[PDB]
Amino acid sequence: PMEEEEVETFAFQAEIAQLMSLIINTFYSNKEIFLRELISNSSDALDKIRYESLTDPSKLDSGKELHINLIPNKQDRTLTIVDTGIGMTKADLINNLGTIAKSGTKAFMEALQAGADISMIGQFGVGFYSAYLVAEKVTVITKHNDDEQYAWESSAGGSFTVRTDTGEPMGRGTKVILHLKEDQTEYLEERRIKEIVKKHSQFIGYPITLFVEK
Ligand SMILES: COc1c(C)cnc(Cn2cnc3c(Cl)nc(N)nc32)c1C
Ligand SMILES: [Mg+2]
Ligand SMILES: [Mg+2]
Repeated sequence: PMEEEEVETFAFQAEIAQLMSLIINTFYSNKEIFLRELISNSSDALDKIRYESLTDPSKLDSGKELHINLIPNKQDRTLTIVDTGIGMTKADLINNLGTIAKSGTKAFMEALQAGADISMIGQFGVGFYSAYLVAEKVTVITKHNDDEQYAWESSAGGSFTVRTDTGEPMGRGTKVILHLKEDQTEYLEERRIKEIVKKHSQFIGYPITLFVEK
């Protein structure tokens, strides 16, 4: 039907849709780097809210805790990365994030078509899109102090959606929910997540807590 006035559909910027298709279809085995890139993004988000609060302590009224949580769910086949950083506004989700990423995306594609491999995506500032190395659908729940709670979602293919979230309020931060591909379930294992974290994302300025399944 798609007669839901609460859900809006947008097309990715041409360069970004291209990058996503390239990431999805390239044969690349070193997929674990996706978790490092997302943990780096959360650390950046937490640095920003911590820095803003030095001049305005009321920015932490929405939560003093500053941490990162990793939550595998074997039943739903999802790996969720939660942080209490600055969050994202509606403008960020629709306009600003893609605009700021245009230049880095183009450059990254040149590097790839030259020699560089996918693991350097973070050097171009577009590491988030490495999530689709392992995820067929990505759902992002976010809350910025200056806006409402929103839900961003995309299964690639050139389009993404944005709606006002109706679920549990978070207070402030971001939840990245990775709906994992059938053959990428190794990233729901506790020993595997530990290895990847200790490898790269290890000197992070905030506590990283792994939720073990029951
Ligand atoms: C909506 O999904 C994203 C898109 C399409 C592009 N980049 C980022 C990374 N990213 C940007 N700001 C972010 C903040 Cl405040 N936090 C986190 N954890 N990631 C962020 C995200 C999450
Ligand atoms: Mg595609
Ligand atoms: Mg906690």
